[PDB]
Amino acid sequence: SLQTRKQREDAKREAWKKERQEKKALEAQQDSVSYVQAINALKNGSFVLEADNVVFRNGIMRFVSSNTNYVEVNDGQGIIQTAFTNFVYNGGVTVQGNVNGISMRQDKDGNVYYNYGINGIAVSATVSIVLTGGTNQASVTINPNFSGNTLTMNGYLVPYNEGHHH
Amino acid sequence: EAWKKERQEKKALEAQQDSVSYVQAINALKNGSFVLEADNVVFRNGIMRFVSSNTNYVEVNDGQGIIQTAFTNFVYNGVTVQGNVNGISMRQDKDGNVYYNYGINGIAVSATVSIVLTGGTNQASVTINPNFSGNTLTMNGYLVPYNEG
Repeated sequence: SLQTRKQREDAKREAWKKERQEKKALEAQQDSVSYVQAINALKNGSFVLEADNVVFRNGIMRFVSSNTNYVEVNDGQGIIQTAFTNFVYNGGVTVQGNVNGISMRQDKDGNVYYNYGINGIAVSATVSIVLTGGTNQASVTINPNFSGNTLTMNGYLVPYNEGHHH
Repeated sequence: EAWKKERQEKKALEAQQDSVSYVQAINALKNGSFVLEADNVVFRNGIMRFVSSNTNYVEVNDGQGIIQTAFTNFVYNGVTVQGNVNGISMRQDKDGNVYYNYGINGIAVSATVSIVLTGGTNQASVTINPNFSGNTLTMNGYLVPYNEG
């Protein structure tokens, strides 16, 4: 009937907007899992931010591969790797060295503010990470040689993993 | 040599699509008819959040503009800013990056907007200053012609 034909669309509206839109409450729990993993990675000082995009001080943003743009802290040692030269968009720099001056703060919404310095051979930097609460989505701002905030990496904060990483 | 030579060719095909998208972006900004669909949003307090491009965007068409975001008062923890587009500046640097600025004047609401388009691509960053507050919000994503998005 016409009646059964329309009853099998109105029950489909109660299924498409319920089961296939349950990937918002489940994705929230997934983001919660990644959050706790990011918190614990920061606490244990063994983490990497895998950059999805990079924003320069001239306002340029570029989407990016996380294999060649990352920020890593592991075993008291820290790496800043980017594919740009002096943190300008227009083979870059590897700021590797000792991690010092670590502070970790948390707001009322569980957003985490993780700050530290890197003592390198050629260049030094202060690093500022903001982790979004209930997610592993994080922003890393890098200030090289006290010159000013120059480069921001936006991406995913994960535990350091001998496997994936390098 | 085996795997890492075919992957270099598929990079160059993407680098040709990027250049095509750049000309389309540049014409869209010039015509005052464009949309930037946000992939992620960066807030004043340094929070960034990856978002859906249908609930976070900027569009300008036919002398009118809208800023739509899912976040109340432009803070992470949903505003609509609609109005008339005025004071347009469009400049290019030597590397071909485009700097597109304008204001939005609406009903008891205003915003200034700064767009940086990355040369050779359609990747762009849009920075929003609502009601002279400096409670800034930046949207990062892709800038397309208004009818394409």
